[PDB]
Amino acid sequence: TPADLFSEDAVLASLSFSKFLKHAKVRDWCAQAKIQPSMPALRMAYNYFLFSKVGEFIGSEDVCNFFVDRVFGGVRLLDVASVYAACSQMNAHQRHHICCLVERATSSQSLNPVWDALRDGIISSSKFHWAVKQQNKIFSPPLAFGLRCEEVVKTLLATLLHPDETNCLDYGFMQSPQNGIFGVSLDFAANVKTDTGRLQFDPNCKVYSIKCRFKYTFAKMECDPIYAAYQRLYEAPGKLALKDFFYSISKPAVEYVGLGKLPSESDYLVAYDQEWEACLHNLIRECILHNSTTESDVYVLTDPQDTRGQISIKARFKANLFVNVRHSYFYQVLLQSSIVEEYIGSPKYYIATGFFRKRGYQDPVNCTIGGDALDPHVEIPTLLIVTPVYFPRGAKHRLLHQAANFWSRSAKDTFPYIKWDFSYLSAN
RNA sequence: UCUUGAAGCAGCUUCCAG
Repeated sequence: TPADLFSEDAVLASLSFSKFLKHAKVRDWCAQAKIQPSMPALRMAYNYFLFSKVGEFIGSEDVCNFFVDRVFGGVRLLDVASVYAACSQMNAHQRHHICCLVERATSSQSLNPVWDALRDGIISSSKFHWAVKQQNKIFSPPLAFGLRCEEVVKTLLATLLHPDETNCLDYGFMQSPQNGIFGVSLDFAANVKTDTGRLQFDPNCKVYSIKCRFKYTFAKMECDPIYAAYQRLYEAPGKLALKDFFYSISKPAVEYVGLGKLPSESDYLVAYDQEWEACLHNLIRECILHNSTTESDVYVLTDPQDTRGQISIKARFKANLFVNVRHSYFYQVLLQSSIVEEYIGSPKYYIATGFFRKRGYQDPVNCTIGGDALDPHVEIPTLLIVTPVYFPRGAKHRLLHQAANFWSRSAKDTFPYIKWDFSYLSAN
């Protein structure tokens, strides 16, 4: 059914910013000579019509209450023109407040179809690398990672790394209040504070990017090459034991780089030290300089077959493994770091990677990750590698610019009728 | 039917060769 956001009444995902901009009423509005739509003003306007329809259904009508009782001055504005004019008059504290309400309204990581309509027309953390590469879209007119990976590694971080600090597992969609052309979601964040007032980001916190490599998913069999390397690591955890574990497969997660000699889009980890030898250019060089100092944190998890189901840190050590600044993950965490900074006005960012093993017949049915239980269908976690990510300001600014120009070019090509005013956007 | 090329959201997936 044709989902109309200007009406008075799956199909919830078809309430896009693309559908809003392509709509006849908006098309007739842009047709006037005086009309020069700016960003984030049009995005903020779209956010009203989206929540005037979805808001009542999804329970909380807080987004529209702020828009009407503080942005429209009690008036329940109905037409595009009035809503845009009121939205263009919004101050930064007001745009930020709407963005937070939207984030709390979409606090269900990836189960609401609102999330689907919200992502469209925005450069998301995942999609960021593609946008900076300038490759083809932004405007478009399964759980084999959520349950199987994210959940497991999240619980691992929640109960083993930060079981003392107050943490937040599920974050909503964080649209950029400064531009409205960027939007991220946080996998996990630890040591967070709450107002009165909802959640608030503190520069003394750690934001995690939960990703995991099932390349190393081995089976407890004498023959198995990965299992052989893991056993050596389990009863002797160290820098050298990790090297055997990583080079136990044909396409490894670690890569050797000469004198900062440039890596490849192979994987997320990279090592510059001798012991790991196995067999825009300038922007890459600037990033390598910043990431080659802080070591990766490696967690060897206890075997539930040996520790009566209780998975905990058997041993923890440091590895000279750094983030691949060419790989997607770096750019994904870059965009996320940029929006966190915006919602503030710094937190430490990391890539938490899980390493597993197949569940055997002799493995306990009921397993516990510190305090909370593990699903009997999912694979057993054996290792956790926490990699710090550092972003040089100059490089971060240069990249966000390239992506913004790509958004500017695509939005002007996809929507020819809209007399876009990117002079207002030029600030961010 | 597998491993070595390449390509994209994590494993798979999409085009090959031998």
